[PDB]
Amino acid sequence: SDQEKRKQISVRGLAGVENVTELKKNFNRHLHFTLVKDRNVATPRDYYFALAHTVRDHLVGRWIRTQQHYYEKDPKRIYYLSLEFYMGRTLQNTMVNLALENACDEATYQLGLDMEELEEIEEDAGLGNGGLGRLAACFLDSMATLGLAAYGYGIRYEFGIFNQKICGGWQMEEADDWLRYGNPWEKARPEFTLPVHFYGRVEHTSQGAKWVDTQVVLAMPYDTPVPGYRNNVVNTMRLWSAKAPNDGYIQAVLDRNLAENISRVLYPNDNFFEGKELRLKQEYFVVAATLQDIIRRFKSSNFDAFPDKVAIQLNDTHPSLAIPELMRVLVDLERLDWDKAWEVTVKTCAYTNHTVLPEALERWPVHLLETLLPRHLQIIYEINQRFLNRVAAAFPGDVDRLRRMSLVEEGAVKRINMAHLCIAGSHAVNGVARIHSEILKKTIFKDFYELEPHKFQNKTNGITPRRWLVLCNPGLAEIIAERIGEEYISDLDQLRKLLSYVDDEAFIRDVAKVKQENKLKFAAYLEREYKVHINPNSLFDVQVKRIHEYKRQLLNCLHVITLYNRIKKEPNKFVVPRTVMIGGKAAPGYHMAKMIIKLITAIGDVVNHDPVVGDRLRVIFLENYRVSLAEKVIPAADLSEQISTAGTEASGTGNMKFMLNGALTIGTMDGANVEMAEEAGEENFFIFGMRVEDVDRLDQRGYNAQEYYDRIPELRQIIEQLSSGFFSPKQPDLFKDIVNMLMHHDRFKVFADYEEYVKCQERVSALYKNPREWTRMVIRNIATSGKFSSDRTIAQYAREIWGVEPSRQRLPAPD
Amino acid sequence: SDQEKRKQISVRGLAGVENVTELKKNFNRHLHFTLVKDRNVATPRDYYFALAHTVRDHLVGRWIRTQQHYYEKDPKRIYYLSLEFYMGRTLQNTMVNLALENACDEATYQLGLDMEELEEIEEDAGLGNGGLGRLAACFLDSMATLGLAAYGYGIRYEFGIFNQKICGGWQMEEADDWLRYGNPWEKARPEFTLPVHFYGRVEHTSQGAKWVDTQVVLAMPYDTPVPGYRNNVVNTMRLWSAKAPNDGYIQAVLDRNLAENISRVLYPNDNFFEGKELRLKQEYFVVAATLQDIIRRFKSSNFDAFPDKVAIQLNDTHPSLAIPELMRVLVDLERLDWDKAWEVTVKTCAYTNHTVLPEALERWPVHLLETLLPRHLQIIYEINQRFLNRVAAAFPGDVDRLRRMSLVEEGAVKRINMAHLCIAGSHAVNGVARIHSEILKKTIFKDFYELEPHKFQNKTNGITPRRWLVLCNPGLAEIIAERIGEEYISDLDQLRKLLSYVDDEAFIRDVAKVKQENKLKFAAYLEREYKVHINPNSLFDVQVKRIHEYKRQLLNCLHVITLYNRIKKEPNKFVVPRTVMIGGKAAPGYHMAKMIIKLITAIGDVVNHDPVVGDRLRVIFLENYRVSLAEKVIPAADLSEQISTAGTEASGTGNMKFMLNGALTIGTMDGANVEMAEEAGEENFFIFGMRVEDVDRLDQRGYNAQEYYDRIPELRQIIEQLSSGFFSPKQPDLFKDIVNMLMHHDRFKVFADYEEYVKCQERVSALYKNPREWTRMVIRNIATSGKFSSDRTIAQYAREIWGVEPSRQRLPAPD
Ligand SMILES: O=C(N[C@@H](Cc1ccc(F)cc1)C(=O)N1CCC(O)CC1)c1cc2cc(Cl)ccc2[nH]1
Ligand SMILES: O=C(N[C@@H](Cc1ccc(F)cc1)C(=O)N1CCC(O)CC1)c1cc2cc(Cl)ccc2[nH]1
Ligand SMILES: *Cc1c(COP(=O)(O)O)cnc(C)c1O
Ligand SMILES: *Cc1c(COP(=O)(O)O)cnc(C)c1O
Ligand SMILES: OC[C@H]1O[C@H](O)[C@H](O)[C@@H](O)[C@@H]1O
Ligand SMILES: OC[C@H]1O[C@H](O)[C@H](O)[C@@H](O)[C@@H]1O
Repeated sequence: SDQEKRKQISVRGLAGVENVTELKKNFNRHLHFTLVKDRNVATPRDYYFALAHTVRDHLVGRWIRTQQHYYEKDPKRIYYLSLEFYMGRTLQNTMVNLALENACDEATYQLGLDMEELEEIEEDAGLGNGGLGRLAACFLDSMATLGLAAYGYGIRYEFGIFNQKICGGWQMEEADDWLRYGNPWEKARPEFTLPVHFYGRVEHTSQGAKWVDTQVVLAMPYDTPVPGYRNNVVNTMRLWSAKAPNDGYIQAVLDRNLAENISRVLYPNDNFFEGKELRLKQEYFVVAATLQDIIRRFKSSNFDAFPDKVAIQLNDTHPSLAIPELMRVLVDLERLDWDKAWEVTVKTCAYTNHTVLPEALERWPVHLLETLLPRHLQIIYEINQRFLNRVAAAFPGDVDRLRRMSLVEEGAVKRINMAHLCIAGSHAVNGVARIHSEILKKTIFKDFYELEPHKFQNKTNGITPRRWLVLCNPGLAEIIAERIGEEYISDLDQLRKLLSYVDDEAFIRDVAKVKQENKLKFAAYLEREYKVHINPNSLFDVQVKRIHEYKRQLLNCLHVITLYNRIKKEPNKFVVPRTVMIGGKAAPGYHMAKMIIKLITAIGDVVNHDPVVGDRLRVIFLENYRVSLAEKVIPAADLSEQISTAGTEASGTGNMKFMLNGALTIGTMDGANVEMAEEAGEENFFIFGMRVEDVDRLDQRGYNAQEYYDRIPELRQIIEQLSSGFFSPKQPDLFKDIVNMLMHHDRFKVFADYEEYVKCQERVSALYKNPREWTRMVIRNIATSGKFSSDRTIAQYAREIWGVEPSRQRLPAPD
Repeated sequence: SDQEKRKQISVRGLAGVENVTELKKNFNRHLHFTLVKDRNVATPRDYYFALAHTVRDHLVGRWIRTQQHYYEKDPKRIYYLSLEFYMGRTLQNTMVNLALENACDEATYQLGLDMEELEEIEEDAGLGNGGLGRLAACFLDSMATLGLAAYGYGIRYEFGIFNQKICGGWQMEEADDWLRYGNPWEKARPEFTLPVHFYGRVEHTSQGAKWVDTQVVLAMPYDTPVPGYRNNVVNTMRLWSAKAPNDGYIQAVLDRNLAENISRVLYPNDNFFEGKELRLKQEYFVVAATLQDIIRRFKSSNFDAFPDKVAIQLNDTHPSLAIPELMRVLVDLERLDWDKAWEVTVKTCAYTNHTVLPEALERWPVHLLETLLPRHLQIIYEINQRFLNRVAAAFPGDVDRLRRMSLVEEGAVKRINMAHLCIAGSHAVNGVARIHSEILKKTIFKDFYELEPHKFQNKTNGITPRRWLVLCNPGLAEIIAERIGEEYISDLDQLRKLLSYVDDEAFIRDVAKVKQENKLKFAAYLEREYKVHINPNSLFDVQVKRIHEYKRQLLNCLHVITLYNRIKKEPNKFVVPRTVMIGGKAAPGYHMAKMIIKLITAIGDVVNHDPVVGDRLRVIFLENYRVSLAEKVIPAADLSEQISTAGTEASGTGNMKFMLNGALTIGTMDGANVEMAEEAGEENFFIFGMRVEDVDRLDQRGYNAQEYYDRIPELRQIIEQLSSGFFSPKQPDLFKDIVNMLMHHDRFKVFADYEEYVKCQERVSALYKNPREWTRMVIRNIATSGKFSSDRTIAQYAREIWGVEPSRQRLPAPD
């Protein structure tokens, strides 16, 4: 067989040029050949798929080319391990990064179809809970845009974050069957399935330890392409799916599902640790399969050069088993000596911390680890012993420090502190905001910082400007481009140039206009899909994020109730109208969080139907908050609420989204809020409340909520209203749990920041009364948000942690 | 929006002409765009998929057109309900019916690929157990070829018939993960999902009965196209998949699998009834979803015309719940009166019986029916009461007949006789071979025949000549075409013309040559994938079918052991060399059937390694017998074994496959064997053993195997060898169960036909010694097999049962 004949098999002239004529042809081809529909039975969903497939074709030509390029060039490869990847919709984002948006628009118009209507049909890819998952998605976009040889590795959950329904004011969870109609963006690779072992036992042979009598679960990869911004670079996100091996009969076949349950559903916990066996299996699963893939890719073009060609970033402690698993492979399978293996491991792994809340920290009981992963538990003990020996050498006689630094936590239930394991086996450990990274060195990891100061870094979070500006706010992106060009899209610092238009009356008018249109649009979307009338001329007060006590949605609730009581007291007095919007999902077993949602809706029940309040105050709970809803509500927001208790929000990222889209911020000196105020100037920020140091003082002396209740009349009245059943007539004591918590067991001191919060809210209302000055402060914000682009964050990881150089060099097009 | 613009959305000029240039282009497009592979990483499996997708495109253009045609013309529609559809591979069959085989061959050659190698990569679609399932597949092909508006409705099992492995001579079952790499021939239709109810209870309202508090399981359809032979007609096979509805949290999501288990696996029972709940659910599932689809299609272009536009064929009693379900819908939902509903039902349904073995008959316990389908059990009782009233009117005072005809079978465990239910609610009941249909009227359904003689018919089975001749035996099809043309392919009766070449020396040489090549090929396939050396010059004695006592593979075993003992007795005597091949799967819990397989391999262990036997005798057990293996071994067979006990094989179809491909038959006067001998002339058939009437005599007086053991020395010796451990040295009494069964509990009288069988086998050996006369008898067989084409069978169903006229009119091509 002449092998020169197989040279015809090329992607050289396939998709055709990116003009309207070829696009319509392919749209048609896909509608008929791919979907087996005709113009008579086709529905809008079918038309949406035909378009997705048409765009996908252009995406694939570049995908194949990018991977060929990396094979030829062999760059250092970056592996981002995360159990979450909150991707959202992919159609629009693909059209924009490939510059096909226009042609697709024209091509769909000539066919008698409306592209915007089609885009709304796409299901959100919700394989994440919130901030942690979305950050991974932003980073993927940025790494592609910066031309890095990066791969995202995670789990392909069959069911992502649940869909939230509100019944009688309460949250109801519904499985998110996001694959029901299929996913055109993923490419299954059954041919690359790998084995993952569980349970079993350890045997010691003359030449080493052997992990035997193990149960096997296969890991099947699904690849999703991730396009960079107009540089023709398409990277890969590989998600693993669990499959049972082929080795009563009927029962035996039905029991296969048991093994496939590993990748069935995403744990809906945000910043909270649940030590369930299934979760541990998910963690080892993603890790074991990923590392095998990494080693084989490494051997296909000894291990001394491993750290030079491989960088493994651990997103939180979820994939922390990668450290002992890498040791297991190198020592048990590759037979390297312990010390060389360890050196390679530390040089390859880096760890990112995302929270300081103690209940969010993973501490796995050893009895669970010894039955499920016996060999890893042995390796962990060894790692521990050698690490503790170093400690003892650096701090002789300090037996207390040894106890505190141990990877093994004593107590009735022995547990492994995964955070300690990550610090010990990583060459770098980073926080996600300046204040958070400092807190890590000053508090929780102080002992580790003293032993190895060089390991601790900071990498302030960011968001991608493509999805969080160009995509969700085309109007804003339009008027900004009409003055400074399109170069900011991949270089956000250029937004700085906008400071020269702070005084231009044309610009001021435009910014205010884009926002009004965004608000008009959002108000329409609300009446259409959730029938209710909000006044588009009111101030849009928005707080959207996962429901959590530390995020203090309750502090927000206290404010709106204060506003209501005020109006009722002096009904004929003028107040700046407000539409307070709060949305977010609560973890299913988080009782307090679910009670907070009920409180929010109970408040709206009273406020929204009080005739004397009128159109002056509306409280709305946005149900099913997700990436696609964030893209709608954020560009329409005037005020962004970032009011977590100082020292609790590691960074936050939603705050940055609001800053980039023309909303002013009211928040505490927490996480990235500190750096945002720093960039825009504290005078262009609505800061309030305790600083981290004040919180420490209060803690030292003791928090007594009663003091505030006794000293603040307005607060007393609110609490009295809550306990009396004012907001729950048929059930007088429905909120007894919330009240009791605020009064006697509030770890986040809501009452302590109440007074400052309200006063601050008053200044917000004062400034909104003056349109031109409000819009001018907004411009001072948008103009200095450049530092919060994920491209900046990634550039820093690359250079300071991974040892690779970014690049905006575009690759050639398929043809 | 101008709706005239949407006229551009057409299949009018898509696939391009069927020439080599366009095919290569599409092959390439699919390899890259569809599979995301390039010529560097692509494997033969990838190349196979690129080709399948290329061929699929041509198949889809016609599919859309055919369905448009039926919409416009609105023919009477035929619905074939079956729980099995043994389809086998689809690539080659599609290329042949579309006449693309050649272009595909040339196009793949110019790309440096070999098409035959690619075809072998396709997985068999094994959604059937054997004869019953394969008949449904043959019928689908025939109905399409005869231009009937027919739809096959079944279940999309995730795992079909298990893969058979032989370990130490024993059968081992391995799940058949046939969807692992995907199925390019199916088109999922999530948009057409329908609800199916289970359990619940019946409430009586003033206006009727209501089935309430039911558990719901969704039914998602997957469509597979079925192309007719070169007539551009593409029909549909719709298979249902079970999906849970979207309404601890983690556990709740994991428990969804419970509902999806309904379509997880095919029960591997052939001609045997297992009353398990899961199986009953599968039966109602396919029925409830199918009938809903049928009603909606009916209303989209009152019920008095239902029987004029709808025909529902029940393949065995598996889908028998269609009768009470149709009544439930018409009476409970559509609110028709009982009598009108009943008339419509009987006029719409027809039932086909496939076996008389009592243990194969479905008799569901009422306690299972009342808890799972309470409303259907009520309807069944009502049907029963009104049917029994008719009986009482026609045969006054005959209380015994009333007991025998009842749909409800008394006893400790009350049961519903589904066969009786089908006869009562169908306008037609048919057997599958002349002798079988007569047995139905004479024995098991005698009471029903006496009440309604007009209901009973016969429809002798057939096989499709496309797959069973053109596809598997191109050489034979070639030489046949070179003398009489290609018109026989869709008109098998024309094979008759071949009787004029019985004396032509050229033809005789050719037929013998095609067979030798087929044998040479099969011998090569055996050494390559199952390393073992058979002599291609020996007589190929083949018996392939499911292992069953009534099929008497044991009678075959007795013969080969006799042959072995004979050789050993007179080693230097000449015998016609033979390669005895036996293959087939045994149901997992069928102990005796699994013991028979072990016996067969034990026999080969001794015979195949006896140096004095040499190349004169080889016993081979063909593992994992399936549709694709049948296509290989059948064309290479010389002698076809169809030796079931007279009166037990309803028809058989494998017998017809062997007849069409040049093998002579040695069998009993059973099932279709009777009609085959009738067509070829009994002198061209090797018939032997008891006739049905002889079996009855023996039964009347009593079967005593000892008599034969006492009177036949050769038989004694065999039994003595078996009990002594001659064939099982390390385990002397391993076959004690088989021996005991043959001696004291043989329901199929193996010993009674032993003597006649051996004598007959001797005549087979005598004729093979004379090549020219052997080949001339073969020609007399091939030439009269025309009557056994499924096109003939379907034509008869259409005209005599469905009321529709066949047609070979070709539809226009897509363009
Ligand atoms: O899914 C894709 N192609 C099909 C091509 C296809 C379709 C049916 C089939 F049977 C085999 C292959 C496929 O490989 N899978 C379909 C689902 C199946 O279970 C596994 C394979 C796909 C191509 C592609 C290109 C890009 Cl750029 C992005 C996502 C993509 N997905
Ligand atoms: O499978 C086909 N097309 C894809 C086209 C496609 C691919 C990916 C996707 F997300 C949506 C649609 C599809 O509709 N399914 C893929 C698997 C998914 O789970 C359900 C839909 C298909 C077209 C076709 C035409 C013919 Cl003639 C025969 C079989 C066929 N199958
Ligand atoms: C950005 C984002 C988050 C993170 O928001 P924070 O306010 O930082 O907690 C959570 N959910 C969604 C859907 C997001 O888009
Ligand atoms: C034709 C066929 C059958 C039916 O064979 P019989 O000898 O009639 O029992 C069974 N299995 C397969 C794979 C077939 O092709
Ligand atoms: O690091 C991304 C996100 O991780 C977690 O969600 C933290 O709670 C949040 O502060 C941070 O912004
Ligand atoms: O009807 C098709 C087939 O059904 C069953 O398998 C019967 O056992 C067989 O005799 C018949 O040929």
